[PDB]
Amino acid sequence: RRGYWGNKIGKPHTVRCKVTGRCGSVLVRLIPAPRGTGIISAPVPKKLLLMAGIDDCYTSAGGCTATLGNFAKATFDAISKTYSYLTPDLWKETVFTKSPYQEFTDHLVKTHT
RNA sequence: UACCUGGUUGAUCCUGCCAGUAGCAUAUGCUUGUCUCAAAGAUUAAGCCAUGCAUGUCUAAGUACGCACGGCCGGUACAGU
Repeated sequence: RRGYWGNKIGKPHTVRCKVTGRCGSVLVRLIPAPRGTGIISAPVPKKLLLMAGIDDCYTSAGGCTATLGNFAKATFDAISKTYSYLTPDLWKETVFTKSPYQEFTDHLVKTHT
């Protein structure tokens, strides 16, 4: 989930909110950034964030980032939390639409599992 | 540009320092066409010093008998310089 800096002009360029993600003494602090600053990070998370389409970000690390297996999994952990972070936009209540499992069950009553 | 990478082990995750990285100002090595700007015996010995120079000054208007120059003849405030 991508978001904006402090104002709108369409097409989100950065992270919605300031989030973290930890994997066994490594953590990352993805901080939002204004347009055109580029991704300011180490080489390892610069891969992931660039592929994500998050084109602007400030970061900072803490702990042993030498063992990169932790470092990248902790980045990926942070990138997950974006839709698991509650924002005032999402406060309006969902309509609880029926599941595809329910509606399309008619074709699956043959022998299908 | 709010950034990290290598090194303790058979292998893994930490703690931790060492090394790598960029700027700045002094010395030094090697090299060097053209253009502008210019810091420069402070670091150490506020150690010691040859020679040369670096503070003098007169307007119509303080004092002109320089045997100076000049004079158009002088002085009688008395010339001009």
